[PDB]
Amino acid sequence: MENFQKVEKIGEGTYGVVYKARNKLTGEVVALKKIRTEGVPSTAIREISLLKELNHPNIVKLLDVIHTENKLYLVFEFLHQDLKKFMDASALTGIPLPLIKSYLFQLLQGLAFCHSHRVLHRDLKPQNLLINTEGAIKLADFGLARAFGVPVRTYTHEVVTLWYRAPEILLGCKYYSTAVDIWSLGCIFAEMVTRRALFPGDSEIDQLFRIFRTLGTPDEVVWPGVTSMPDYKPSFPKWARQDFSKVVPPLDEDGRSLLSQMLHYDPNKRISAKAALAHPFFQDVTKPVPHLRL
Ligand SMILES: NC(=O)c1cc([N+](=O)[O-])c(N2CCC(N)CC2)cc1NCc1cnc(N)nc1
Repeated sequence: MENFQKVEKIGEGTYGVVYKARNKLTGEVVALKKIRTEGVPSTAIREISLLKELNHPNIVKLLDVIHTENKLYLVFEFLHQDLKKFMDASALTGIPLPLIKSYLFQLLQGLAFCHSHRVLHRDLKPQNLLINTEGAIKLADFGLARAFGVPVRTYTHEVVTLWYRAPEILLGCKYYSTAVDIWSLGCIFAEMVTRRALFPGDSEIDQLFRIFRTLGTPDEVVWPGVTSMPDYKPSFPKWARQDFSKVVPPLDEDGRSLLSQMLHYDPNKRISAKAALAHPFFQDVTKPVPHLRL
């Protein structure tokens, strides 16, 4: 990559290292990602290349896909900060509600766009939601989970987080619907409000039981077909459902209503991104600018 001048390391992703770099010919500043492999499957190349046309203001733009010397490089639009770092930096006082609302509204717009084109993300987390000084937030890595799969550990052996994984995935479902992304965004929404992760599991069963302890152990009444799922066991403990007023205080009733619909157990009934954009919670939405010291 002598076409790019490395400025500095941004971090370590799931599949490889990420660098901030400058296009020596156009002066463009970008994010360069190296991806895991005896030559890279051809099926993955075709799938990823189609993503170059999935353009929207709330989706991080894929500039180029380069396969050479059996290595894979993805060139992306560059943004200065990610939501995980912003949340940590905002721990003492918390992110103001008008900004939490603006970010959720924008994220739902990005999901509605991708979902209308039959593309899901499958592994949303604060670390892949990027922000700028203008008040915008964008979703990164849409479509990569399908092409490469989601591993148990990263290329550096770090544990891939389970905190935002939908229950149907944990129970062994073979086919994923767009509902899996709505679940993840709901968990992220709750974390911005309370300043603590909603379901911080440290194993697949710990993650599932934390969900059950808060929302109640699911049954055929709320989730038709749950007892027939691949990893369901009749021996699961039976916990009672808790009140949202206790789960996400001090969020108002419009906010609690919307979150409850984003965390519905049955994937077929969970609210869609398009329907969520019309929820009363967004009646007074605005576009504030965050305080960023770069
Ligand atoms: N497209 C991008 O500009 C971008 C891409 C990735 N990525 O390709 O993953 C990324 N992460 C790397 C792996 C980390 N575990 C999570 C965040 C961060 C980005 N930008 C925000 C940012 C810029 N600079 C610094 N120092 N920190 C954050």
